Amino acid sequence: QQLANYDKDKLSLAQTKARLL
Amino acid sequence: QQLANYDKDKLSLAQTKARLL
Repeated sequence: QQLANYDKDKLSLAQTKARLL
Repeated sequence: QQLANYDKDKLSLAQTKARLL
């Protein structure tokens, strides 16, 4: 019900941190 | 449980969005 996007959101957050660096 | 990690991920995503902008 809520764990489907748990992976895609985490990955996208990782690449956003990449642009931040 | 994992929902707390989800909430932390959402907060960090918002913070990264603000910092990136």
